[PDB]
Amino acid sequence: IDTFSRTGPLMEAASYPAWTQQLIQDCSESKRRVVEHELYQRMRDNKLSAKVMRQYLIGGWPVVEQFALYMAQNLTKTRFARHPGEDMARRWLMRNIRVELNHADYWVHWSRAHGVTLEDLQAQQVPPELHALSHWCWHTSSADSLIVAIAATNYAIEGATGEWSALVCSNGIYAAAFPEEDRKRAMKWLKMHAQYDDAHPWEALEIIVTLAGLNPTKALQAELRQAICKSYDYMYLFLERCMQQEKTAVTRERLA
Amino acid sequence: IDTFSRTGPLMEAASYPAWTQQLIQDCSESKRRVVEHELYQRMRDNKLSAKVMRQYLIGGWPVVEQFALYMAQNLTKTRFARHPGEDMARRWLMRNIRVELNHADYWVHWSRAHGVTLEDLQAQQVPPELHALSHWCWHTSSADSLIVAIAATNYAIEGATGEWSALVCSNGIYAAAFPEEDRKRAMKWLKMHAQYDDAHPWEALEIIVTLAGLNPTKALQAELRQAICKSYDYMYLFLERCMQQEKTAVTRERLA
Ligand SMILES: [Fe+3]
Ligand SMILES: [Fe+3]
Repeated sequence: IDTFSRTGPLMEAASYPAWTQQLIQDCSESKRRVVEHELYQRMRDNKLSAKVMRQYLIGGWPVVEQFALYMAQNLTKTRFARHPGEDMARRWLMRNIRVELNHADYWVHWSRAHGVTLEDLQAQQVPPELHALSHWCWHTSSADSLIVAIAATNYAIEGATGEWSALVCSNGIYAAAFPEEDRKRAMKWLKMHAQYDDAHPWEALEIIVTLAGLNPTKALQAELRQAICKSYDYMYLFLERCMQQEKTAVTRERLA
Repeated sequence: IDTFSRTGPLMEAASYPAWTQQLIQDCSESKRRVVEHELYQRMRDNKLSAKVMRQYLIGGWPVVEQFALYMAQNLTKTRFARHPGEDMARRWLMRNIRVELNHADYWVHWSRAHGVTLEDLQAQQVPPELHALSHWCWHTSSADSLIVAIAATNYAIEGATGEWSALVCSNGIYAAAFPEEDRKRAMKWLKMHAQYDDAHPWEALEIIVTLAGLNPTKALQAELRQAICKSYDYMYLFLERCMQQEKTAVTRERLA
């Protein structure tokens, strides 16, 4: 039968099959170097240059803006009661498209708190390293099977985002640095992803496991692993590019 | 500027521009012959043959099943803050995809109350006249602009469905004919579309008007009119085919 039904708690890796725990293990270094990135330890501490913060906010906009579109494209692949896990996916995507309703507006507000306008977001004047993640996300959402594109997006990106957003919010410095009257509106995107988002990536994982079952082929497993690590590696490419600019910007001002 | 902002109540035609009132007028006969169809006056009265009810339920399944997919495909066309009406559309589609969450399950339950199984729904053994509407809906959702495909679906179909569902429920006969213990579950799809759905088609219309503005080209107007009437005409083709079978089925039993 090969059919998966979770018994243990949603949030624990041990509630899933061995192949799923292996997938988590094989992806863990790719994830760690994003979710512990120096860029985020700096952001947490209010250290980032104006130039880099602006690049970060412009750069990350398209994935945010397009996020419910990735989901829409995956929902479009589904057919009612056709395969195990496919109904769960369809329902989940229908619920979670709505959960994204205001998230783009919250990014616009975060951005504005750093002097980045809607016009600047739309203009997308940032280096190409910063756009690669959105292109990959559209590509897999458009062309890959649902299970792979959900893994790339709702598992990989959302999971990483919950963790880096929490790191940014973890010691109160970044938030206290905003004036009080501006803070709630500026911090809203981060608080929504740092606090409220815990179960989401695990719900996506459970769907992916239900789709794949207890014994997926090695090839399917490799496809999931590669798609997940692609998402993490594009986040890492974006962060590395930002830090190279940070190092330049800060150096110029030390020497001046 | 050409920009539309509604002042009057949502539900009244007079709250919209002249071209929109004209569009309603030009489509009204196409709509009437669906929403007043003899098939529905019969269904209201519990008159339909078993054969036709079964064809109706199998036949109407794909549009129901696929409905949130049509919306998904239109959401995929949208871009944030790019054109007047486009944000309204994006938000609306994000909210309304969730509203459809259980509607397919409710159709499956309605169907089962008439002895039609999930297997029968999936098998789609009905005449080709009954499938044309789903093909058109996918086609416009896949290939036409958002404004046209929303008009074809969320305006035309949902509006017609609110009215025919209300006619079916309007005198209590159809519902009282179900045994009491089965009735709630059997009637749920109909009650959700006959009662709760009033504002939806008018919300879709308002979006379409905001997108088109106060002065759309004649060509855009004709495109909307043709797409709306295509949806109504495919509903009519489906109903006419059902009634031809009804007339045969009932005649055979009168003569026997
Ligand atoms: Fe979000
Ligand atoms: Fe519905």
